[PDB]
Amino acid sequence: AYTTFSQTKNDQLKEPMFFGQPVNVARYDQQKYDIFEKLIEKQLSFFWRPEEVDVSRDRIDYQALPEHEKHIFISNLKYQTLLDSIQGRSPNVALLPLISIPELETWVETWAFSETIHSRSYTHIIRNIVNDPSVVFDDIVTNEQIQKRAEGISSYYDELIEMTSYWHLLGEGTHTVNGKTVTVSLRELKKKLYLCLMSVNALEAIRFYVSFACSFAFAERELMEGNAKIIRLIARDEALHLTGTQHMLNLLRSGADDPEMAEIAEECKQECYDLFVQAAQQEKDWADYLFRDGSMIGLNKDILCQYVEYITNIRMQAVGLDLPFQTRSNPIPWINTWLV
Amino acid sequence: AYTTFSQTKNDQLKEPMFFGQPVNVARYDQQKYDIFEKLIEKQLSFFWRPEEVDVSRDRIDYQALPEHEKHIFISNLKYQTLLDSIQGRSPNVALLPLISIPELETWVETWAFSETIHSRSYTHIIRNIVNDPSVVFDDIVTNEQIQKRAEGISSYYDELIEMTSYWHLLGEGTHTVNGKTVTVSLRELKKKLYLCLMSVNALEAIRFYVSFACSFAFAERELMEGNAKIIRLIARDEALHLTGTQHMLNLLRSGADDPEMAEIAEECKQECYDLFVQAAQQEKDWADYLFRDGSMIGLNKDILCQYVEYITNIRMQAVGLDLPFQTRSNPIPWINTWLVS
Ligand SMILES: [Hg+2]
Ligand SMILES: [Hg+2]
Ligand SMILES: [Hg+2]
Ligand SMILES: [Hg+2]
Ligand SMILES: [Hg+2]
Ligand SMILES: [Hg+2]
Ligand SMILES: [Hg+2]
Ligand SMILES: [Hg+2]
Ligand SMILES: [Hg+2]
Ligand SMILES: [Hg+2]
Ligand SMILES: [Hg+2]
Ligand SMILES: [Hg+2]
Ligand SMILES: [Hg+2]
Ligand SMILES: [Hg+2]
Ligand SMILES: [Mn+2]
Ligand SMILES: [Mn+2]
Ligand SMILES: [Mn+2]
Ligand SMILES: [Mn+2]
Repeated sequence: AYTTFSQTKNDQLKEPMFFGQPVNVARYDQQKYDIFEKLIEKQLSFFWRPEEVDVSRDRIDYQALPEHEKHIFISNLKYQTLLDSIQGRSPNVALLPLISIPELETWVETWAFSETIHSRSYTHIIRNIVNDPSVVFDDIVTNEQIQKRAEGISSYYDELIEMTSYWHLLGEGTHTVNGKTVTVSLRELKKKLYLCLMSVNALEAIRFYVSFACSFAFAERELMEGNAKIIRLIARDEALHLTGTQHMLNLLRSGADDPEMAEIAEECKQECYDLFVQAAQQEKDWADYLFRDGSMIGLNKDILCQYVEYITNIRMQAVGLDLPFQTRSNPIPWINTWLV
Repeated sequence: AYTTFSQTKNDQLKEPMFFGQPVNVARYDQQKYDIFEKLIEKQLSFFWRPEEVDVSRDRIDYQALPEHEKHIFISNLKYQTLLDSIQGRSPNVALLPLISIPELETWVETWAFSETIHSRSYTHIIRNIVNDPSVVFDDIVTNEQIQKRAEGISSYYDELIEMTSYWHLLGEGTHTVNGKTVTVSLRELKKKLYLCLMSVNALEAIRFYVSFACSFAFAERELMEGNAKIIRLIARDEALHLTGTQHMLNLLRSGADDPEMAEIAEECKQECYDLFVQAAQQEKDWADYLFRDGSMIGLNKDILCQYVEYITNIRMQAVGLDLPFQTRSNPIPWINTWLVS
C-alpha cells in the first residue's frame, strides 16, 4: 500500500512526520519543521571527499605502533566501519518508507548518503595502512566481540522493516497467513519505529563518540593524523545526525506531531531508558577485548568506562530521560580539542 | 528475510548484482564491477549546490514571455520536478533491498542522493520565478497531462516493491493470505526488476532528455539562463545515471552475472520494446499538447517528435533492442552545446 508517488493532492504541512501519506512532490519552499531543512543545508555545506585526505604518513605511523596499540587502533576502526556500513543503508531501507513530510524524507536520504562517505573514508584509511584490507573487512563480519558489542542494532532495524512490510501489504487487522494468525497493529508499529529512533539516537550519540575518543587518543600522541582529520570530519557529521534524531524524538514527545506518538513516547519511557542502559553496558564490555593485549597511557578500561557514563548521562538528559549514572566531570577533557 | 547486516562471511566479488546475500560490510577497495565505483567517484566529483546559481534574471524573462511560452516552460519544469521527486526516493526504496554487491548499493544511494539535489534546484528556480510556489507545486500531483505523460512510472516501482515484500516475508511458493492464494515466484520478481530497470533507463535516458531540449531552447534565445545553468548540471548528472542503468541492464542480459536474468531478458524482448515505444509515444503526446496554444522559437511539435525518435533509437540500441524509428541524424544538434558529456 506503499507508493512512490501518492496521487492525492495533500497539504504536506499537516501530515505527521511518520505514517501519514507517502510524500509525492519533493519541495523545499516550506516545511512543517524547518529544523530538517536546516540540517540538510548544513550537511551539504559540510560535503567532503575522503580520498583527498592525506593518509600517506599513517602507514609509517601505524606499522611503528607496538602490537597492542595496532590492536586497539584497528579493533576500533573495524567497529566504526561496521556501524557506518549499517547506517549507510538502514535509514533508507527502514525509515524512508514511513516518512510523510518532504523535509524529513530528504534529510534521511542525505544523512544516509553522508554515512556512505564515512564508509568510503574507512576504506581509504584501511587500504593505506595494511597490506591486505580483506583480512580487516572479513573480520568485521566474523569477529564475535565486534558483533557482541553491536548486538541489537541490525535486529531492531530488521524487525521494523518486516513489520512495515506486513503493514503496507496487509493493512491493520488480524490476518491468516499460511494458516498462522498474524496481527498488524499500527500502534505497535509506531512503537517499533519510535524505539528504533531512540536506538539510533544511542548509536550516534554514544557508541560513535566512544569510538571517536579511542581514535583521538592516537591523535593526542601526534600519530595517525590522516585518520584524525577524517574522524574529525566524521564527528562533525555525526553531531548533525544526532541533532536530527534528538529533534525527531523531542518533537514526537511534545504532542505537536502525531498525538499517538506523544502517548507512546510517555508509555514506552522505561524501554527508552533500558535501551540506553544496555548500550552503555555493551560499550563497557568491549573494553575487555579492546585492551586484551595491554592498554595505553590515558586510555584503558577504567577511563573508557568513566567516559561512557559521562556521555550517556548527557545524551539521555537531552531527550528527557532520567540519568542512570553518578554525575561526573568529563574524564577526558582533551577530547574537546578534536570535537570543535 | 532481508537483513541490514548479513552475518555470513561471503565473497562479495562472487555475489550477483541482485537477489544474492544482502550486503554486510560496505568496502570500496575491490569490486566485482568497477563501473559502479567509477560512477560513485565521478558523481561525487560533480557535487554542486543549486543556491550557488544565480537565477535573479529568470523572473523578468519568464514574465515577459508570451503566455503560451510561459505554459511550455512551466509545464516542462513541473514534469522535471515530478520525475526527480520519484527518482529521489525510488531507487533507494525499490532497489536497495535487492542489491547484493557493495559498489552497486552505494552507487544507488549516491545516485538517489544526487536526485534530491535536483529536486532542491527546482525549488530554487520556482521560488525565484513565481510569487507563490504553491501554485506550481500543487499542480504537479493532479495535473492531468503530467499524470498522462508519466503514467506508469510509479506503478513499475510500486509493483516491484510489493512483490519484493512478499518475497522477503514468505519466500518462494504458493501461499494463502486471508482466503486467497498468493504465489511468489523468484523468476517473476527477476522479471519485474528487469522491466523496472529498463523503465528507469527510459526515464533518465529519454524522458529527461526531451525535457532538456525544451529548457535549452530558451537558453539558446538567451532567456531563462539561471534555469539553463541548473539544467546543464542536472544533465551532466543524468548522463552518469543512464550510464549506470545501461551497464546494469547489459550485465544482466549478457548472462555474465545471473544466467537466469539472461534468459529472462531474451524472454521479454518484445514487451521491453513495446514499453520503450510507449514511453516515446507519451513524450510525443506531451509535445503535441504543449505546442497547441502555439509554437516556440526554435522548437515545435514536429521537431520535438523527431528528437524523441532520434534519442529513443540511440538508447534502445545501447541496451540491445531493435530500432523502432527511421534513422536520422540529430534534428537539433545545437543541443549538444548544453549537453556536456
Ligand atoms: Hg533502529
Ligand atoms: Hg575510547
Ligand atoms: Hg522515551
Ligand atoms: Hg565507570
Ligand atoms: Hg526500477
Ligand atoms: Hg521502475
Ligand atoms: Hg519539451
Ligand atoms: Hg520549451
Ligand atoms: Hg523538447
Ligand atoms: Hg523485458
Ligand atoms: Hg521475461
Ligand atoms: Hg530486453
Ligand atoms: Hg523496456
Ligand atoms: Hg515522435
Ligand atoms: Mn557515520
Ligand atoms: Mn551518523
Ligand atoms: Mn535528476
Ligand atoms: Mn537521474
